[PDB]
Amino acid sequence: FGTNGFDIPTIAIALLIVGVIIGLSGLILSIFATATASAISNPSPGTLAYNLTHPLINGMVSFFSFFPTLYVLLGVTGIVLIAAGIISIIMEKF
Amino acid sequence: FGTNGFDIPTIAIALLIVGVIIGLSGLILSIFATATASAISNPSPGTLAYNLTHPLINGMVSFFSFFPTLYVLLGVTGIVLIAAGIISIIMEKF
Amino acid sequence: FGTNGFDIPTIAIALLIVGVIIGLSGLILSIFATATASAISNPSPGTLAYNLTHPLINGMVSFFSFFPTLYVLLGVTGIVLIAAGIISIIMEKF
Amino acid sequence: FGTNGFDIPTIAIALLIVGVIIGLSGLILSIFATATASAISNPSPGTLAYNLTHPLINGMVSFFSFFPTLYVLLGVTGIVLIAAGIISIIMEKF
Amino acid sequence: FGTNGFDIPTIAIALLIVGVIIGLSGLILSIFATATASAISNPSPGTLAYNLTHPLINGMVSFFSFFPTLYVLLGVTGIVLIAAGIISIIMEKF
Amino acid sequence: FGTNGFDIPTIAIALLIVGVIIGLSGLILSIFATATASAISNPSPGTLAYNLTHPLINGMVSFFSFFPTLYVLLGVTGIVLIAAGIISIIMEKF
Amino acid sequence: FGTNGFDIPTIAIALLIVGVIIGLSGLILSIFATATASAISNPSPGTLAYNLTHPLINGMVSFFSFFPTLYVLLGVTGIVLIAAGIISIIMEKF
Repeated sequence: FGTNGFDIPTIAIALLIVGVIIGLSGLILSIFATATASAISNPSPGTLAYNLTHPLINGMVSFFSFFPTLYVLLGVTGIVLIAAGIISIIMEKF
Repeated sequence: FGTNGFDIPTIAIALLIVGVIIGLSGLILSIFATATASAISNPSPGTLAYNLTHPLINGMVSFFSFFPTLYVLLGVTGIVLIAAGIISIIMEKF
Repeated sequence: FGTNGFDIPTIAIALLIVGVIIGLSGLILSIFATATASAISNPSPGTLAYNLTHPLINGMVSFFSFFPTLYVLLGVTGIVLIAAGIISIIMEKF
Repeated sequence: FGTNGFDIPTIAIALLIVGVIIGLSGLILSIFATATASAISNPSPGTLAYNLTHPLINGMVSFFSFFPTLYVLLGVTGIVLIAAGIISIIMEKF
Repeated sequence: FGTNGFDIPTIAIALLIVGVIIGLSGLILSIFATATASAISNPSPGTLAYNLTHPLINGMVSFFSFFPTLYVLLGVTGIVLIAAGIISIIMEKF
Repeated sequence: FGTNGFDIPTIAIALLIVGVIIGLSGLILSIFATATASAISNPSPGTLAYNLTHPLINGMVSFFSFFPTLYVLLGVTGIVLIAAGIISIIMEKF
Repeated sequence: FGTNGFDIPTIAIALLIVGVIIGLSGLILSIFATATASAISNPSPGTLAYNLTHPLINGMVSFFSFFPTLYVLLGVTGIVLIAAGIISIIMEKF
């Protein structure tokens, strides 16, 4: 069901794949992050270990705040692909 | 039953395929998402794990809100295909 | 699901990998730094050992303060990659 | 009764096997865990043996709380397999 | 009685086989589950054995609740097979 | 019941094995640690034997506090394995 | 009366054998246990012999409470065997 490489079943299967992979990503990362939170302690506000450890957790927080927009762009990509498929169909189907 | 590659039985079979695949997609994703929801807990509003985990679930929500329009476009594609078939029939059938 | 090398599943898997690796980095470094903090003592403010040891801990502090911006840039890189993928799709998909 | 490797009798037999194995797993683990609970005592809240033993039982509890989601995913897998079988039948049966 | 591989007697025999296998599955699993229920006891709501054992029975319950939809899909498969047979007959019988 | 090496019965048997081994580990270590606690005495807070013995018990305590996170990671590993199996099934089952 | 190794007379004879052996087991064990009960006395609740002897009778009680489920599983096995025989008959008898 298509013209050259645009196959609606193929597209649906691909969407299947990305959705399940993303669900698993969220699952694994949340579970692992829970363990991370459990492991690290809070030594003191101003002792040596604080100086040694604080920037690391800051970098953690930063990267994880970067994740959402990555996901948003990844989602946006599919609309572009489906649109290109539609236009390619229209161009030479007539 | 057609002219070159437009076969009404073929079209019906293809519609069959996309419909069943989409039903299965919804089924699997809903079932898996239920497990995801069960797995992740709500630690606290402001502790370390919250900072570590909140953006992930935000990205989850965003992508899943992106799904519907993808499905709508996928559905729209078939009307275009059937239309092109009709026009191609008309062009050289007379 | 892509054109030449841009595969949304591949991208999601890669994000998976970087996230888990970074979580483990934070975990290991925090745990090891706790041991470092435990090991070194505070001899005195002005004796020989102080002269011998203070610059080392200063260098420690400096490098660990350098980490966060490294992480921020690493996070920024992915948006660039996804953007290039989008543009490459658009260029020849039409 | 099938096309290439999808055999409904084979599937039913496989389900048989997983179900009985899982029942036996629950049986054996529960019985053994009862013996474990009987064996270990509660020395005191703060003596040496408490320091020596508490983290072990904590790890026990953690792993056993990890079991349920493992089982849930294992169960989910079969729906995926049956779905793939259905789709494979449909693809070339017509 | 057929064209290439679609034989109504063969189909009836296959249905025979799946039905009897499924009946036996239900029989064996119910009988074994009765023994499982008899074996495991209820120690206490909050003691060590409870922590040690509860997630296992939870996983049991989950998987067994997953069974029904597996059976439903397995049943659905046969209608698809018979339909494909009918269509294949019609295609080249005329 | 699988595609290449992913076998649900095999997975269940493996889970069986890890669970029983971990239960036995907890059992043996707790029993042995009880004997350790019984054997060592508390000489005095400041005599020679105290200087000679205290760091050893400190190292004991440290390592045993390290155990729990080891167990947590070990548990996390299985979810990853089952996920990879699911994705591998999905990739070429369609 | 069978196909390859499934012989209803053979099965009946085997059932004969297991039943009589189990009856004799119960007989001998009950008779011997009566003698055991007669032999051992009850010295006192707290004297030396009590410390020396109580765990032994506890182990006796435990093992004998383990017997019933062993018997139940042994009984379950025969239904499985007869079922496999039925299915094997059906498979190639047609």
